Amino acid sequence: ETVESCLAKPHTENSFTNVWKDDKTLDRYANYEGCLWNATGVVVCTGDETQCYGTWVPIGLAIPENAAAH
Repeated sequence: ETVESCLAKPHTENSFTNVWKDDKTLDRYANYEGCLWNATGVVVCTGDETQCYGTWVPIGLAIPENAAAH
């Protein structure tokens, strides 16, 4: 994936369902097939928080945190 475009995205303003949370990445993240957003705190969650919306800053193609796996 083009991490440049995945980041050129609107930056968070969006959402995703079936969201997950990596203890490695250390944060909330939504696998947008090819893209990976990241939720912080204020994130509307429903269904045990499996689906949510709010700000999902873009950072990985589909799993890496914001530090870029450093």
